[PDB]
Amino acid sequence: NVVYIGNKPVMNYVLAVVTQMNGGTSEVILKARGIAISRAVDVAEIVRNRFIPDIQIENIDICTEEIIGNEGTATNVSAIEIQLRK
Amino acid sequence: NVVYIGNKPVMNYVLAVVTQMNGGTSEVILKARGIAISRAVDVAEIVRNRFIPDIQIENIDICTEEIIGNEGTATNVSAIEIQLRK
Repeated sequence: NVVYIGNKPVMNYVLAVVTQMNGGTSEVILKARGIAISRAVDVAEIVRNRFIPDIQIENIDICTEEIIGNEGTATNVSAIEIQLRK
Repeated sequence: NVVYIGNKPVMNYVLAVVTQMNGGTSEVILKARGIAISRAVDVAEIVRNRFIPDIQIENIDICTEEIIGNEGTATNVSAIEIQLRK
């Protein structure tokens, strides 16, 4: 389950998800922070639109998390969680 | 009561939202496509965390919109919808 979207190409994450669900896994949750947020929405839509029609988007949550940014100091980021179920 | 979120500074949008919701309008829909998706979630979080603690996130939808270029070029863009309510 749980697939963290980062700075790798969207397709890499799309392939991760798909492999997992073709392999039998029923649920994956996409997690992303900040700028990767739009890329997580991208992974969800591509997987549904091109690979696993059937896939249900169960529940989407957003929150705020705290991380230490590139400058060395604490900072708050938006985050998203997308529950995929086949 | 629908706000389109693009590439303007985040606070521009936050302003528009808060003003509206404090001055009556009890429901508002955030909408964005592509990378603005990130800005859109930020706006929501900044509102719910900094300005109107009470606010409720009614519903988040995602989908793919298709747009046509001047020349005929069809593009699939990811898109999001965030319903807020006080």
